Amino acid sequence: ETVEPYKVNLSQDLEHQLQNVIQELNLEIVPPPEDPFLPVVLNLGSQRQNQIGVVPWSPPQSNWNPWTSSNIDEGPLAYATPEQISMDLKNELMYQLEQDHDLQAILQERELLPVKKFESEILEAISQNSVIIIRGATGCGKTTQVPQFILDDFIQNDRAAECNIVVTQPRRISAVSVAERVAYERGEEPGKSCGYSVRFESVLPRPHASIMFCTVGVLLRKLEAGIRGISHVIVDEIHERDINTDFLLVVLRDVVQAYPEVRIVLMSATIDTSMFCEYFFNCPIIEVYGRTYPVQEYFLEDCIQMTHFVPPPDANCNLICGDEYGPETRMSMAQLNEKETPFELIEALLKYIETLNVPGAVLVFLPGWNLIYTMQKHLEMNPHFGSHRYQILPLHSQIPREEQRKVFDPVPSGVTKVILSTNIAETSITINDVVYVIDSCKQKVKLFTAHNNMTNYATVWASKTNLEQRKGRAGRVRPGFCFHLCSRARFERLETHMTPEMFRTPLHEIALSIKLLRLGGIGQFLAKAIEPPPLDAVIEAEHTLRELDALDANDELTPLGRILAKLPIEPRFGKMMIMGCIFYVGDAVCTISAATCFPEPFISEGKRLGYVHRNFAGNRFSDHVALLSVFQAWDDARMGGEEAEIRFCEHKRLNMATLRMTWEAKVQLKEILINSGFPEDCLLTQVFTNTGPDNNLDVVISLLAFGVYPNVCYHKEKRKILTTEGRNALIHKSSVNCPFSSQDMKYPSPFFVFGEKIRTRAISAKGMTLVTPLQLLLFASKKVQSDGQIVLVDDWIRLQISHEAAACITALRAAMEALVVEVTKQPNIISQLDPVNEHMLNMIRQISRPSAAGINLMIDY
Ligand SMILES: Nc1ncnc2c1ncn2[C@@H]1O[C@H](COP(=O)(O)OP(=O)(O)O)[C@@H](O)[C@H]1O
Ligand SMILES: [Mg+2]
Repeated sequence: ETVEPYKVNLSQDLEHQLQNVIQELNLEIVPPPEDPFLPVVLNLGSQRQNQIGVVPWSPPQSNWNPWTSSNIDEGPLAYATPEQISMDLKNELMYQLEQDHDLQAILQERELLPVKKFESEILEAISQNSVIIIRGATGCGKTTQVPQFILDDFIQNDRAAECNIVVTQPRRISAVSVAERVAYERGEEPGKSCGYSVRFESVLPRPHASIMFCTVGVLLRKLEAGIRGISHVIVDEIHERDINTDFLLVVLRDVVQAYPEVRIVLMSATIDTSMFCEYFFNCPIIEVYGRTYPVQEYFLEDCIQMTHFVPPPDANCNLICGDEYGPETRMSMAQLNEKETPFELIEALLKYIETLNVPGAVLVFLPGWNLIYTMQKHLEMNPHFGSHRYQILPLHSQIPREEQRKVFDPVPSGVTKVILSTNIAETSITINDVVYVIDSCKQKVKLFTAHNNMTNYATVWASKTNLEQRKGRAGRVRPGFCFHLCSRARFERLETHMTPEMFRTPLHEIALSIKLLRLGGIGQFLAKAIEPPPLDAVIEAEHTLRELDALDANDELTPLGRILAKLPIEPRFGKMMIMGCIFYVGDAVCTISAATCFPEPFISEGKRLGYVHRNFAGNRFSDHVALLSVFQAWDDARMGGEEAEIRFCEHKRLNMATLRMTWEAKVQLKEILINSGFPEDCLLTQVFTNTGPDNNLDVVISLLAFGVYPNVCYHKEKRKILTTEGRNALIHKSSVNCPFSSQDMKYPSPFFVFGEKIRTRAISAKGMTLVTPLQLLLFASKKVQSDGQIVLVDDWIRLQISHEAAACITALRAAMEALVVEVTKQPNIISQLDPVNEHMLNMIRQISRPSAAGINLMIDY
């Protein structure tokens, strides 16, 4: 079935050098076996424990900026008394209201919002109780108004200086957009009374009488200092059950016991909030409601029948169909695959909607950007859905806020607004003048399985709660309609609620947070959660952090673990960054790491890459080198001003926003290493060639192999690769390593590390970089067994290599790990390392070279 052992052509000069270094370091060499039926394993090999602790809290004061977490000295507000600040801010606001007519008009829109009438009740509830829950339908105005109500209360009652609100949002798009919206509602830009703080981007508001919208991750990273100088904490959209939100509620519950002066406000959609109420000591529930219209529901049976639709040529619920429908309806529906969504039926539904002769927008719920793009392309093919008749606007996370705000804009009468949206438009935002809803009844979820390291962006069935919420979006302006694209049988076999993220998400990052914040045991703390995670996930987290040496045997945070907890990326990439610093390639490795948090900068449109994009790869057969190369080129082109940058990006077909955000992310990652004590000169930008000899890039590739482990694969032919599991898989179309057409690629090595192992119809390897066999042994393997002439790597691939070489390379890995520990104890030692460590690093540098494994990337053969 599987392939023969790969020939590894290693020179004796290098084989000796390896043995000499291992001699010099005096590392324990696992000797060869006597009989070849004895596979010998070449692999080689504290503070006191806590119990529990609470995050400290303190209220706002005048000489303290809670967003920058520092004193105010230089400014005039260092001495300024609270009363002065309060009165000045009040007078400023009063003057603005009487002068600005556009602001008056905006305030008048605010007063018509359903939540307005509950202003008094909400404010009293907050003042009387440490914790409250505000429950109400989506579109009432919980998110935008409640923080303002609270702030304007403190302003207008001459105590503006005692008000600092933190507002948490599950999404990045929400934290930014809400801040922009609230600012506009107060006649400001973000920076004055409102601000935002997400990962790798922030606009901090003023120190006094200010609202800070943020993601939960940002807030948690700041809590090691404490919740210093905050009057209110608003946790929004709790019903979505974001894992970080659920986690925060655990922390906040401990806070309100020890510090009952703080105010917590939980805000929720129309769901059963018993859980949350009971969790927070039977806190009050303030109900919020407004204008609602009855919405007529339809299902796939109904939709097919009234459109007379006919398609092309769990159990299948499209086979099941009641006998109060036509024979054509049964026959037609039975041809539809449930695992697909019927794009042509949606097209038909749009055409049916305009025969009703009632003008209004159509909100179409689709799982991900792919099915939005596919639906969008489908429509614009047909001339009927053109500029004269239709305004088709996509709404997902990965488009500029320029285009996102267009969904709220009105349209000329005669044109119908169609929004192709994700679940963002389910409970988090409310698009206006929506009369019709087409619902796919799907969700998009990350399902990660640790055993095989498989990522699945799975399209899954939504809950009854989801379908009811999506149905509710149609009836805010007038009686609406909702077209569910699931069978009436399927509806019955839907779960009532989605699985919360706490049940199905890796917990290693939350585990690091727990230890950073000194909240006690990982298992102990997560047991107190509203709905605790499964045991295996906790064990998996503990296992992951032990492998990295983030935790010691006592499960206490090591110096290395402290750095990984501070870095807002995957811990494994954090460690790779640290290794990069040791090798003086920290900038490149920080660039690689940053880019994992954002979309691909290449605008490929889901196709194979063209000439321009592939050239960036050089002769390295690497998507990561391509990334680094576009950053080198982009940074050069950016020298000549903003317009020169734009032209470069749209000439090279690059997403300029992605490159900018990634750069800024890199700067902040570097910032945190500097503070942790890493020297400046191991994090400098370093020019590199992607074609010629370059040992700096060699090391990056070696370090990349560590980061993405255990994503390794072996090329057979065309696009077929073998995974770690043993199963076969495809090269992703995006890759520079994907054959452009017929001409097969002559890879100098069959081994590739890669970013994601994606589950779809088949196993796909995305973001692929070629590595040599030596790099495989060094950084892209845990377990290796030698019989004398053949080596077995992680019980999936075999190599024909010297025993001594394999054991020496495995010893280097152990030596490097030992140094990483020593370095994290005292990071500044990389400035001047003793000769023996430099000898170890130099040998790894040599092993990272293509020529080390008898490869020459110059001669394409
Ligand atoms: N960017 C925006 N443009 C136009 N209207 C908006 C925008 N953001 C929010 N709104 C409107 O503000 C109102 C309240 O929305 P929001 O505060 O998000 O409600 P909730 O969180 O209670 O569901 C709604 O009518 C919504 O359409
Ligand atoms: Mg809301």
